[PDB]
Formats: sequence, structure tokens, C-alpha cells
Amino acid sequence: EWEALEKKLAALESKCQALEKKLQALEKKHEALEHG
Amino acid sequence: EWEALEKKLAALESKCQALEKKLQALEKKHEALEHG
Amino acid sequence: EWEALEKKLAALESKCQALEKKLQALEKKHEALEHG
Ligand SMILES: [Cl-]
Ligand SMILES: [Hg+2]
Ligand SMILES: [Zn+2]
Ligand SMILES: [Zn+2]
Ligand SMILES: [Zn+2]
Ligand SMILES: [Zn+2]
Repeated sequence: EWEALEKKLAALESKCQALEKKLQALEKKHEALEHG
Repeated sequence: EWEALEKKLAALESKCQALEKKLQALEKKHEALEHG
Repeated sequence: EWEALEKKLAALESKCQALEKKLQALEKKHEALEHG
């Protein structure tokens, strides 16, 4: 049913969110290099 | 039903696509640093 | 039915995984710059 699907979708949302935080930290490193 | 699920899946696809574009821009910054 | 949904979910999982590998390679470049 939808239970397996909803849990798979919730797990991918959490993975995407954790990747986004790591991508924002890389963006902040470039900002810090670009402004001395 | 599938309506809530399909909309959740479409929203995650758009989020993943927007993260990919930001990741390609970081990749281009490294390419520009590596070639002077 | 679930067939279209499950295949869409599997395709997004593979895309997210491939983006994660590219994000880990960018993280390794910063580690290599930060340690000489
Ligand atoms: Cl980066
Ligand atoms: Hg993602
Ligand atoms: Zn970088
Ligand atoms: Zn700036
Ligand atoms: Zn190059
Ligand atoms: Zn280090």
C-alpha cells in the first residue's frame, strides 16, 4: 500500500534536506574566500 | 489517494533540480579556479 | 497505479545519490585545499 511509498518519500525528503545543508555550507565557504 | 503523494513527489523533484543547478554552479567555480 | 509512482521515486533516489557523490567530491576538494 501507500505506507511503504510514504516512508520511502519521507526518507528521500530527509536525505535531500541533509544534502541541501551541506551544499549551503560549501556556498558559505566560497562567500568567505571571495570576501577576504 | 495518489494526489497528495504525486504532489509531494513533484515538489521533491523540483527541490532536487534546484539543488543540482546550485551544485553545477559550485563545480563551475572550481573549474574557473583550476584554469587560472 | 503504484508502478508509475515507484519508478518515479526510484529515478529521484538515483538522481539524489548521483548528486550526493558530486557533493562529496566538492567536499574532498575543500579538504585538500585546507590541508596544503
Ligand atoms: Cl564547492
Ligand atoms: Hg535530492
Ligand atoms: Zn567549492
Ligand atoms: Zn559575495
Ligand atoms: Zn578543468
Ligand atoms: Zn580538514
